[PDB]
Amino acid sequence: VMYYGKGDVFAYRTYLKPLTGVRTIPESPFSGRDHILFGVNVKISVGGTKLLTSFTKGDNSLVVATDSMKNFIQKHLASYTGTTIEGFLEYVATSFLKKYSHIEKISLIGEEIPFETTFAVKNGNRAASELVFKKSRNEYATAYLNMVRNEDNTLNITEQQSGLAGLQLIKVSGNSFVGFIRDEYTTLPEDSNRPLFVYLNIKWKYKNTEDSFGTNPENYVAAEQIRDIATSVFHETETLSIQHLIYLIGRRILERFPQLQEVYFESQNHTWDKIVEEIPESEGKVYTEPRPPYGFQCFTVTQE
Amino acid sequence: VMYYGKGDVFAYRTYLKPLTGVRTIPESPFSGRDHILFGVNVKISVGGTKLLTSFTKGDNSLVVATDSMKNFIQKHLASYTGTTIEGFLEYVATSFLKKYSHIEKISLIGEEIPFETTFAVKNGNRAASELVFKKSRNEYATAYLNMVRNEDNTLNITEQQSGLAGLQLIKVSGNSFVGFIRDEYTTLPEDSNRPLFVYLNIKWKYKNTEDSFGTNPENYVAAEQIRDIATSVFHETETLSIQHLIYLIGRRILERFPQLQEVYFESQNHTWDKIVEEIPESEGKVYTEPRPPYGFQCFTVTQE
Amino acid sequence: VMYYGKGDVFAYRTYLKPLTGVRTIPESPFSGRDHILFGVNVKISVGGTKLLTSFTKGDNSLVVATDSMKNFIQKHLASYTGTTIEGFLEYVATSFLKKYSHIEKISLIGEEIPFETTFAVKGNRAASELVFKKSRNEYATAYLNMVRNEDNTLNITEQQSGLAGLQLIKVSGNSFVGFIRDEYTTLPEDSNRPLFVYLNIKWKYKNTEDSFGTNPENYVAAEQIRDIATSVFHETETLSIQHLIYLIGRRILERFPQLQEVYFESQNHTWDKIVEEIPESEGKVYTEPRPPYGFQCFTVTQ
Amino acid sequence: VMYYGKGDVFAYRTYLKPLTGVRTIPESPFSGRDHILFGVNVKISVGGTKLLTSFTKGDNSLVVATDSMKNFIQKHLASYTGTTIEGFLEYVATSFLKKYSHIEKISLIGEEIPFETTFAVKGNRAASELVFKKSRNEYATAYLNMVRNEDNTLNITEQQSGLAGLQLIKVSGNSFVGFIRDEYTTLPEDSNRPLFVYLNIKWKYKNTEDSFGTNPENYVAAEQIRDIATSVFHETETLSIQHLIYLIGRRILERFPQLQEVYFESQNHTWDKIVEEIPESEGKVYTEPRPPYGFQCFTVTQ
Ligand SMILES: O=c1[nH]c(=O)c2nn[nH]c2[nH]1
Ligand SMILES: O=c1[nH]c(=O)c2nn[nH]c2[nH]1
Ligand SMILES: O=c1[nH]c(=O)c2nn[nH]c2[nH]1
Ligand SMILES: O=c1[nH]c(=O)c2nn[nH]c2[nH]1
Repeated sequence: VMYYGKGDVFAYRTYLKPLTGVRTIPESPFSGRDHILFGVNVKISVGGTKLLTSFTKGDNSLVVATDSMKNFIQKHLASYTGTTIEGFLEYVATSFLKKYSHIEKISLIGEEIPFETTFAVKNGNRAASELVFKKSRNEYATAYLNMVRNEDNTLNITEQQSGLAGLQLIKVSGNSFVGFIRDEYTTLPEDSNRPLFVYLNIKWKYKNTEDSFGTNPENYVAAEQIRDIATSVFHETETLSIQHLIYLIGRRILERFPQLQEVYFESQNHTWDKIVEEIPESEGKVYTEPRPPYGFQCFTVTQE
Repeated sequence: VMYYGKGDVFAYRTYLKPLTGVRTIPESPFSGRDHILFGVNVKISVGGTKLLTSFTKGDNSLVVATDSMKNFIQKHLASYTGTTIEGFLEYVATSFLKKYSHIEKISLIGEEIPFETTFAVKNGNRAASELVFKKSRNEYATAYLNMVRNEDNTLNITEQQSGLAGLQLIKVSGNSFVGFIRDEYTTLPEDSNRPLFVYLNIKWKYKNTEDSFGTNPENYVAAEQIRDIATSVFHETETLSIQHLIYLIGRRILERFPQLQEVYFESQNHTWDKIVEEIPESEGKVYTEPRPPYGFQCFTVTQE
Repeated sequence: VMYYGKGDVFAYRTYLKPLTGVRTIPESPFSGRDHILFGVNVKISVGGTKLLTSFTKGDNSLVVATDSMKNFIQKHLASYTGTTIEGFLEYVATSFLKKYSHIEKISLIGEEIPFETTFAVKGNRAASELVFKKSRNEYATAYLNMVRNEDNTLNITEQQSGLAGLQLIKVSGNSFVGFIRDEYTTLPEDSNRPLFVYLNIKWKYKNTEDSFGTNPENYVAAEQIRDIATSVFHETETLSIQHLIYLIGRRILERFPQLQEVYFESQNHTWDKIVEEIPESEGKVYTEPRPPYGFQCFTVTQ
Repeated sequence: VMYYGKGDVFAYRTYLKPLTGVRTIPESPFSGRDHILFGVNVKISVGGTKLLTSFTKGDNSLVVATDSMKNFIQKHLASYTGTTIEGFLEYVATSFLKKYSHIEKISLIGEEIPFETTFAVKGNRAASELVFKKSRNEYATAYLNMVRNEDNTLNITEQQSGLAGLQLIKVSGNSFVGFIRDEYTTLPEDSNRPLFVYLNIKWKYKNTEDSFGTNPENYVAAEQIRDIATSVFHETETLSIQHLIYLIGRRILERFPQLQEVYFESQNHTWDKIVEEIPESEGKVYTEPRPPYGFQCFTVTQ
């Protein structure tokens, strides 16, 4: 292994070209992105056999300073004329390999820094502000791209993946976990109605990488729409386990987006412990935080 | 000083009585709370001279175990028939002093664990789910209460405060910071148009503590409404500093809510560093995260 | 309330004047600080009635920029000729009030950023004078409040030193029994628990000048306080955290008669026991509890 | 991809069999572990084609509950008769595959929860056998993957030990010069910087059984790796982080010929210099940089 790079390259751009012309799905009102504020946290990794002596000999002649990579990324956000994080990464990657001919491979991660709208009164009505936004620490979109330089100096994308990270959903009823193995290691009671709390990280891969860029936006798959599929399927489903749930979410995603090749889930179980089961004259209960150990699932659904 | 207690007492209640009948303000659509899910993180502190020997002699005869306080809090959330965190704290406090006659003082903090609604398709339309909610790590409501037992065994509230914590707002334009002291310690340039980014913690105190409880809900001041005042005033104001902004927010709060005695602000400055000032054929710019040192302000506005 | 300031002012200085000549105590090997690397995280807050219109009118005429406060602190760390965080806070506070006549009050917090020695071979193995390890464990703290009086004199109104983030577990020799059992009590009595405490310990001096280090025989080092706490924890068959922190405070006040008080903020993080008995062993297995934690706050006075 | 499991399985055992008889090296005083307190945080992941219908149909018939995996790990820590996290992972993995015939693959991570000795007076000052300090600094790690073959035999396919979270700063004797200067370069060359690195160091054995501790002469302790890194950092006039980690890896492989490779994940956290020159002193003042950090990933092979 031989790579080096720069992480936590925060970059905030105002007035990026808006994303419009997307194709809708029943589960989601998503219709585009205004891009008054477009925030991204980028990580860049680069490799190439010509870098060996920077490790073995202390020779920095072919070292692009990691600080310079930060400058590169931030200056390219200013010149980017596209509309997606996925497209931004392609722009940075192609540009970097063109600039630095001794680099053979580049890997990029971009994570959305999401902002929400806020209310303001002006001119007699209350409406969403075009100026004031709220920083969100909830779920966020992600993108990943790897690009290589070939022997003939052409550049190729070798892997692309988009995602939604940090979605935390609790369904208060309509979930069971029963029928699992009861042996000398089992102390978990069967539960026919639990308040399932899942953390979800959902990643998708396109059949055609061009569709990830937003250039023909009707082919773009938006993290917002993926979120809304997840919440809809969770609601609709009498869940039998998290495994059961995430397969159903993945199937719905692939049905709604035939341009996707596969969808990958990282889920965690954070369901609360029950403290009070019955409340007089109420359907309510009281729960509390569990001990730290958490269940998790890793699972891919493919169009095949 | 002599106190002991329990922190991080998480408690989640389903189907609390809903909060309705509130009085509206222009800056906010807030009209109540459904309370399908009501989450609170409670901290309890207790004191009393009768506790001295638990420290000086190792005598636990009068020690309520901190673990038992956790049970007390969680069981009282199940029996609580009110509609606010402020009212819950009063219920816990009164109940605890009634149970434990050698305790002279109790202090409670309750912090909302907020959940947001999600979309689901069912029966032919998409609508907000009554079952699936999204855990939010953004701003949250707070409450504080201190209660004492007097010589005649009556109980009195000695301080009450409500709040909104963790509000993070960025206004992209329409802010200046100019005209400050320029001396041998000054390297900050004057800026006539900066993207001010503030973190805000806003706390209010009522003229009449009864108004905090929700029993006559038209007198309750909701953290949601306070949030919306903050965003509205930020939008409306050509800010001259954070100090300037927070005074204006506080004045608007006291004007909208004449039942409040005062409002207290803890603000922090997290404004980004500018990297690209001019983008061809655009009003956009690029910014990045600053170094760690952050400005802060602490400021009270009173009805007087 | 009306103040403003700057937080997370990190400042790292190399080769501060060494802290030497400290009175050593039985519990601790501490005898000074080399100060090859001196790291502090400073928070400054200032007030004055003349600041009112910066809030009420947007008038920045009398605003020292918080960014400039950052520069002030970092440049004063470069010119500081003393040997403690406590003395550094006094230097900053006096300098700031002397510079800015419209400021009536200043409050400072300084938190050590601690670095530990590491081994190098140079031959034989010894502590390096160049390579240090950044520690995210316990750290020293200092607090100072200073005011300008009506007669233009300056006065320290509050001073407090401390040790923060000490996390100690004693595997045996601790009990928690005899507490109230009623409808809300589910906790079992335990005659031998592995008490795990977090400790924040703060102390005040009878004479504020003893905090500065200028006469090092009267300086109380956070390193010595740590080693008193572990020594007392070891020696004591504890009956509660309450019981332990009282005895730690008594020992501190006995070792350091120049101190007026010691204040504790403790938390309980004791593990849940999962396996009570292991064939042919003294040992047991435990695991992390649910999040709710007990805490205690207590002052011992000289 | 199809697996599931349990993370943050904390398990604390008292009086594990001590690790003794380790080969000591010049760079490190390490000679074993008392194991009065042994803490590990375990993550388990399992797979098998027979798990498919638990996803596709909601059939829990063949689901070992993740909660039960937690119980499995904690109870096996109570019955473990060995002396390392690496050997504990092997015990859990073999036991789990022997118990659950429908599981084809298991992957384990174990992370040390480290505890440091403290002083007590008992008389004279000495290390306590009862009171320990929880450390949030560097910690040992272990990784193991085991599979069931077509012929029902079990095989370790992957094993890796490590040291995580080592944060080291060298105040002088580091340079970063000679790198590419073009339209995107603003970083100044620096012939004497206080290089601050975070290090995660991982190693693989030629023979997986040397990882278990069963013959302690062949065991490579994370404590020894730490002290090699600080020793090499001290000795080296570094020319980059790249240059440093290569030399640390070379030294590790020379000291431990039983190792097949060492892998590094490094990050740069060097401070920004604020004051270049201090009257009549060697010293300087620095402060924390903006968030973006450099990193390096590199493998050295025996
Ligand atoms: O949904 C669940 N899947 C699981 O595998 C599991 N194990 N314990 N609880 C669980 N819940
Ligand atoms: O709004 C601000 N207030 C301040 O006091 C300040 N100081 N630096 N920047 C600042 N911005
Ligand atoms: O030392 C303790 N003090 C307490 O007050 C307490 N309550 N539960 N456990 C406890 N342990
Ligand atoms: O050691 C370093 N290696 C690098 O690649 C680098 N880039 N900026 N600073 C650096 N320091």
